[PDB]
Formats: sequence, C-alpha cells, structure tokens
Amino acid sequence: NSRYTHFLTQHYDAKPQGRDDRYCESIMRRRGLTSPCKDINTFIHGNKRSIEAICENKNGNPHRENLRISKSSFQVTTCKLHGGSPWPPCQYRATAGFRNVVVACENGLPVHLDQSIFR
Repeated sequence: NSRYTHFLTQHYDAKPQGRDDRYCESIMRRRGLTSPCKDINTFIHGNKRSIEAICENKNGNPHRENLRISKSSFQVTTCKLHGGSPWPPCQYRATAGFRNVVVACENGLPVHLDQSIFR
C-alpha cells in the first residue's frame, strides 16, 4: 500500500489554516513536489476516514473508465503553478474549494487523484 502512502503525501493535509498562495508554496516544497515544479496539485482536507470511504459505496460511485467519485463534499486546496519556469523557485496560486473528489482505488484505498476536475 505504498501507493496509498504516496496519495496521502501528495493529496492530503488534515488541518491547514491559510490556504493562500504562501500555503501552496510551502506545502508543495514540504511534500517534495517542486523538482520539477508540479503544474497543478490539489490537497484534500479533513479526516482520512472520509477519503478512504470513497472506495466503498458508503461514500463513492463508479466514475468513467477506472475511477470513483465521492458522494460527500471535501474542503480542498488547489495549487496552480505560474511564472513560466518549470524549475524552482515554484510560485503557486492557491484556489480553495469545497466539492466532491475523483480518485482511483486499489484494495479499498485511494491511490490516484484525478486533477482534471480542478483544472
């Protein structure tokens, strides 16, 4: 389940505060996503329990070809790269949101976040 571990590192932040530009610039560095700069990346907030449940029908439905869409809404934060360079320093524009999320599941655990819905 290293893929679920990587999911949480890439797409989960339990308790953030700001969710402003500087939030994104800091957490993208912290989570190892700045070499090269990841062009768009979204963090889900709240409890892990609710995210995992997307993999059951408790809180998910099948979606498109190989994915799952959550029933509940989540507080999210999307960091979008700007400036023109794909290499550090990575400056990010933050967009906070609240909506359901699409993920791919393996062995009942999320292992991919679909970024298209946040683009």
